[PDB]
Amino acid sequence: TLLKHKKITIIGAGPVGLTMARLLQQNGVDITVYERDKDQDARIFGGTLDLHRDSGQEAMKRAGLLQTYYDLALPMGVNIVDEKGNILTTKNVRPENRFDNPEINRNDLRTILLNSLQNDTVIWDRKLVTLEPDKEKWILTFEDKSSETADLVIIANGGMSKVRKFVTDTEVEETGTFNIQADIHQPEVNCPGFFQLCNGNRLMAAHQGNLLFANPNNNGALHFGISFKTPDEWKSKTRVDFQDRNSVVDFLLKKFSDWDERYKELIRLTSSFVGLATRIFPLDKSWKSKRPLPITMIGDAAHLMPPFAGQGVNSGLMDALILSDNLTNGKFNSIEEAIENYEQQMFAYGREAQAESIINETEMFSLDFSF
Ligand SMILES: Cc1cc2nc3c(=O)[nH]c(=O)nc-3n(C[C@H](O)[C@H](O)[C@H](O)COP(=O)(O)OP(=O)(O)OC[C@H]3O[C@@H](n4cnc5c(N)ncnc54)[C@H](O)[C@@H]3O)c2cc1C
Repeated sequence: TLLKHKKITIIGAGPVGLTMARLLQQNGVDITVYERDKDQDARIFGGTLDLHRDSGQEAMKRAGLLQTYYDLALPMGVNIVDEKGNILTTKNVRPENRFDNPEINRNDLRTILLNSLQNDTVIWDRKLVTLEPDKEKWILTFEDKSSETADLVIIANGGMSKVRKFVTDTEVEETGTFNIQADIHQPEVNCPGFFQLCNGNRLMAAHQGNLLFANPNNNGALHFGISFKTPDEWKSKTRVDFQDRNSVVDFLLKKFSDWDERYKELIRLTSSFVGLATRIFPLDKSWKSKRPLPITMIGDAAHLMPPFAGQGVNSGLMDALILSDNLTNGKFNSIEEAIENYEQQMFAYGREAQAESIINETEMFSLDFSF
């Protein structure tokens, strides 16, 4: 009854926003999702996601999508490999644990979520630019100069959201590490040396402060990421131009001088690199207790943190579960109280996850680290 005759708008059709949409809409709420991506066919760059039983999988179950997730997810082994290609540990998958946290492609996840929504729930090509309250409703203005209205706004548009003002003025901060990601499509053909070294398992390696993570089978592509402490020179002078492949390759081949040729080949064979400083949206300061209209935040928009904890999507999916529950479970007598309780709970597990992620980051990039 809280949401009677209420138009709810979710900003962002990432995993968290689509899951929030589903959890509300299945209860007959009036939901719209605004997504900047041009259309549903847009390729989502990055690695695979794994849903944990007590958070992400619980959200999928509550949404009716757990078996669909299992159908499309792949259980993956993991090898810890030294810089010379020697496997130090092979942690293959046990049929016992195949459903513990199988890896799902990000586009596959978006599709099962989209398929669970009514048609035309997501409005594509809508990059929200301004969000200001008018009367008792929010005014949403998009890059394409269109405008829309809503009674409640849930911000789920990622860690770099520019529309957080009415919730908090806290700013994103860099943590001191940097990540470079890329894909090699059809790796069996195009990087056979490294693909064979992976041996059908995810690969992790750490050397001289440089971490390499790779997944040889993300829907026909090998995805890899190289992470390190941000060079201090970058702080003032830019040394690597991430629009110039050859600039990136020259830097990485320098860093990877001591590594086996199969790793150097992987770098030489990548057509395009994506470089990003690790960031956090810290939960140190409380959010604003006075807001002009109902608004809150979920996912990375709420608690962006370094991904080396394996945290990330599962916290966001718990946000959607708790916020959706609060809004539909009859326990609260206003939207504001339902939101405030959600934020209370999220700050709790969010602060915990952020603290673990910073510890792990400090440990993983120390020169003594060994997995
Ligand atoms: C290098 C790296 C590796 C990671 N690895 C993992 C991992 O292994 N496991 C894990 O669980 N997590 C991982 N994470 C984190 C995980 O990807 C995020 O937690 C997760 O994607 C957050 O989902 P979200 O829906 O909050 O935001 P996002 O996935 O960022 O989705 C936000 C959506 O909003 C859209 N959007 C943005 N701005 C606007 C706008 N103005 N208007 C409209 N729409 C907009 C975006 O296009 C996008 O669709 C990793 C993160 C990084 C950076």
